[PDB]
Amino acid sequence: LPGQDYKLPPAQDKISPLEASEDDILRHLSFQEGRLDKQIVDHFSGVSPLFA
RNA sequence: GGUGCUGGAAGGUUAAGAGGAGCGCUUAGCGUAAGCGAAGGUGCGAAUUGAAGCCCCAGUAAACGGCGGCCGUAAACGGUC
Repeated sequence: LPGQDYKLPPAQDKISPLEASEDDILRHLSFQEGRLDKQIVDHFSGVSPLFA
């Protein structure tokens, strides 16, 4: 609304995918049964399913 | 903003009173005719001065008083008179 304070888009609860770590990237996806692309989607910030 | 109250004349409007230009009426006399006419007297009095007040300028609402309409958008914001 005009005049209202900004609230800022919600946090997706991920980690920064770039300049993260060669180890941080895997210590949190936790692949068990094969939802790999969806795990990349909902565990990384701002990534499309096409990139996964 | 308008009206009241208070303050301010830069500029116009200003009455009575001062002021007297000038213009009529009479005639001692100039005049063949019709008119002109000095000094007085008697009416109209133009310019120039002549305050408050009014137009004006500011403040004052626990002074008088007033605090709107249409169209959208989700009280609030946007467009217009």
